[PDB]
Amino acid sequence: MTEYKLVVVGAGGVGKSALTIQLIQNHFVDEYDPTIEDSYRKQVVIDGETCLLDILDTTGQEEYSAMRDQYMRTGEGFLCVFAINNTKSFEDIHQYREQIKRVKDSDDVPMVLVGNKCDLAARTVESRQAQDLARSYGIPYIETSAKTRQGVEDAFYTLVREIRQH
Ligand SMILES: Nc1nc2c(ncn2[C@@H]2O[C@H](COP(=O)(O)OP(=O)(O)NP(=O)(O)O)[C@@H](O)[C@H]2O)c(=O)[nH]1
Ligand SMILES: [Mg+2]
Repeated sequence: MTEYKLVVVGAGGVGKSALTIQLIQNHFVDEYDPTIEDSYRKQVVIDGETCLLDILDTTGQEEYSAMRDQYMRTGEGFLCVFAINNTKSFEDIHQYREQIKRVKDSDDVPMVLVGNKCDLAARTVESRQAQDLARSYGIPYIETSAKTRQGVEDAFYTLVREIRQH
């Protein structure tokens, strides 16, 4: 069947795993559990199409920046995740976007900019400036909460549709 190779990238602790685990396992992991590299394959139906989501849940640890190239080449679509209460993770987005572009020899890679943790009231990244960023990349901006599940399916399914339109 059609498979979509999705990759979730971003600074440590933004909720990359929490987002993936909500989507695949319908619950919120509220605990400390840094990722090395986890893969999730799940058969779903999206807009009537039987397909396989092949999701790579990556690490934010900057020491492994050199090992990102290999999985970025293979990924068809990318969630670039920051947390709306972590300004540094939003500044870090640019470095992820640029490495993906460099490694993919592409400046129109399927990609969604994801503002996660939108359940938290203590926001430090205004939605408008994240939206301004996504507009300058030419990609959708979606806010999510892995805790409440708000926007989660939206972010992943939009990414799949970005791949279908590429
Ligand atoms: N309130 C709230 N907390 C969240 C949300 N997503 C993740 N968290 C919490 O934030 C922490 C980090 O989440 P995690 O998913 O492990 O982050 P990560 O980006 O995978 N980290 P790593 O890069 O090390 O693998 C955890 O305590 C998690 O429960 C969210 O949407 N809302
Ligand atoms: Mg993780």
